[PDB]
Amino acid sequence: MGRDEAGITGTWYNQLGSTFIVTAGADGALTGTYESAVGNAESRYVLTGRYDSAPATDGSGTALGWTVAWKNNYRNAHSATTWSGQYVGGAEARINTQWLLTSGTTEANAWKSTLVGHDTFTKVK
Amino acid sequence: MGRDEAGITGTWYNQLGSTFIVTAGADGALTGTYESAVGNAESRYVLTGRYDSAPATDGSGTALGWTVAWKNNYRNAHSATTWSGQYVGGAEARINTQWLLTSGTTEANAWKSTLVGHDTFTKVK
Amino acid sequence: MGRDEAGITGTWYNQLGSTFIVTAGADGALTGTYESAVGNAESRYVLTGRYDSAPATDGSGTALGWTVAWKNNYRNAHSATTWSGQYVGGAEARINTQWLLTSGTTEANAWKSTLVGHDTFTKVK
Amino acid sequence: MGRDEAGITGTWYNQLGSTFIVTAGADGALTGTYESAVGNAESRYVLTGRYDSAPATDGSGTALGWTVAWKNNYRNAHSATTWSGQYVGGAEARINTQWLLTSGTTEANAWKSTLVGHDTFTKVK
Ligand SMILES: O=C(CCCC[C@@H]1SC[C@@H]2NC(=O)N[C@@H]21)NCCCN(CCc1ccccn1)CCc1ccccn1
Ligand SMILES: O=C(CCCC[C@@H]1SC[C@@H]2NC(=O)N[C@@H]21)NCCCN(CCc1ccccn1)CCc1ccccn1
Ligand SMILES: O=C(CCCC[C@@H]1SC[C@@H]2NC(=O)N[C@@H]21)NCCCN(CCc1ccccn1)CCc1ccccn1
Ligand SMILES: O=C(CCCC[C@@H]1SC[C@@H]2NC(=O)N[C@@H]21)NCCCN(CCc1ccccn1)CCc1ccccn1
Ligand SMILES: [Cu+2]
Ligand SMILES: [Cu+2]
Ligand SMILES: [Cu+2]
Ligand SMILES: [Cu+2]
Ligand SMILES: [Cu+2]
Ligand SMILES: [Cu+2]
Ligand SMILES: [Cu+2]
Ligand SMILES: [Cu+2]
Repeated sequence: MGRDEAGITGTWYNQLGSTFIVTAGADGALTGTYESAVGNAESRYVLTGRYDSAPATDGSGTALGWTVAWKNNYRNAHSATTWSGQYVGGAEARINTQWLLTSGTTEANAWKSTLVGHDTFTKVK
Repeated sequence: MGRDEAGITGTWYNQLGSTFIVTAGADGALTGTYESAVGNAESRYVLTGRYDSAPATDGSGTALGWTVAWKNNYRNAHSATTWSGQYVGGAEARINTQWLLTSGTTEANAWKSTLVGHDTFTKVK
Repeated sequence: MGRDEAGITGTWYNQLGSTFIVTAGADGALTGTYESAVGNAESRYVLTGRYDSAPATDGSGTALGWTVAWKNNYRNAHSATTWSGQYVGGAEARINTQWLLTSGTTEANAWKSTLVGHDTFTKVK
Repeated sequence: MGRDEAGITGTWYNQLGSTFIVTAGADGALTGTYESAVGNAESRYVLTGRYDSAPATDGSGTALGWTVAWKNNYRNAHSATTWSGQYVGGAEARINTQWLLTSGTTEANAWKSTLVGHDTFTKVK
């Protein structure tokens, strides 16, 4: 199994009130659903990603990332967000991320296609 | 099937000489392998992502993203890259991306954990 | 004078323990010094930037940005950081930023030239 | 004088057709005007920044950054862009940048306050 397979698997909440439900596979797979508290989004969206299943043992975090395309049976916001970050274990486990949200645009509007931000996920709240 | 399922599926090359091999699913899934021409990487790595399988019909691109965790049977660079961008069809199809590469770090080094960059993928070269 | 000229001018501290000393001009100028608690840096470095001297009056923040080139009389880290963000007034005034740190590189290493991160500045601590 | 003071000073054009007019000071100062071909912008805006006035001599680029607040006598877009990048000399001199465009927002909209992108500047076109 992945070193932090058990630590990552479960339900996570970020500072916006969004909910990230993920299962970590022994190989490095991440699968689950994402529910955003903000934006052009309703209910759950499929997510898939990857994590380092054998991280360093020197106190470093565990690198990971995942993607949501903002289309489900209710809405399509013609956009995708990728979160890139690291999982930090301990009494107050966290996933610290930065993210890129690209919207499909015309070529004329490509310069304003991508938002950047940062989300911190915790196991409570 | 996804509107650009056929357009996205296949082999892609970026400006660094890296190779991105992907299969787009009818639902929005992306699966494949990534081979980086630079960095602490050798051979192919698993990737997984998502794309908008029903994009706008007004000339906008198709939003997508995917993740590579840089661990395979040869190396582990304790890091993950996510690419966020859009697919643009036509005679010269392109996937235009920006990316975030997060390395697992100690808490003291978290401020320098994440590189940002941009890759353009084409079907030739 | 700028609407938040008085609110921005002064000494600010971020979550790393760095110190940002700035004077806002009536026109939109920002001038001052930056002292980083981390990285290849010692003592104060010149900074210069710009802010919106007539922001919206609807409760929106005040957009601003500034640059430090990491050369002073003690060290040269061959790099520059730009912070882009917004000033938020009130009892707990804050400057919320994201930043890009580019190092001079060879062309072969340009893909790993730029770190991205986020700093929050407060008037205390 | 700065090692690339003469190389940086002058008029630069990016891929959008915007015009960047800058003077590099011997100390590391950058001053000038920016005219954007896209967005909520008309005519010239003040810019100020910093560059490494004594870069490495090993073939590395020269790190630099600058800021524009998008207010002038014609318009105010309540936003600021910072470009962070490096100057590369030679027959085809370039300034390769990534940028962050933050708009003043309410706290509820802060998650969508910042665009990210990349501009390449050349001395022709
Ligand atoms: O909301 C979405 C899907 C939801 C995205 C939620 C984000 S993921 C990062 C973060 N962490 C989180 O938990 N939740 C947020 N996708 C289109 C994102 C359109 N713009 C902004 C929102 C909006 C809502 C309605 C109408 C127009 N926009 C993108 C910014 C932009 C740039 C240029 C022109 C227009 N818009
Ligand atoms: O190379 C990797 C895996 C390969 C990543 C390849 C990138 S994906 C984005 C881009 N598009 C592409 O096709 N290919 C590149 N992951 C660790 C990335 C360590 N640093 C830089 C490289 C390195 C190689 C050897 C020793 C040290 N580093 C990250 C930057 C950093 C910050 C602070 C301290 C140290 N390093
Ligand atoms: O430290 C600096 C100057 C200090 C920068 C301080 C940052 S500004 C953003 C943040 N907010 C803050 O208050 N403080 C920090 N500039 C070179 C930054 C070299 N790398 C990482 C540090 C380092 C220290 C010693 C030896 C090597 N690196 C950049 C990452 C990288 C990528 C690839 C290869 C190598 N390094
Ligand atoms: O245009 C501006 C000023 C011009 C900025 C020009 C950019 S600098 C980076 C790049 N290189 C360049 O040479 N030129 C461009 N500042 C507000 C930028 C508002 N949004 C997008 C544009 C817009 C125009 C009219 C009405 C609404 N927007 C920001 C994206 C966003 C996110 C969420 C909600 C709404 N908008
Ligand atoms: Cu190891
Ligand atoms: Cu806008
Ligand atoms: Cu639609
Ligand atoms: Cu370094
Ligand atoms: Cu206004
Ligand atoms: Cu490295
Ligand atoms: Cu040197
Ligand atoms: Cu929008």
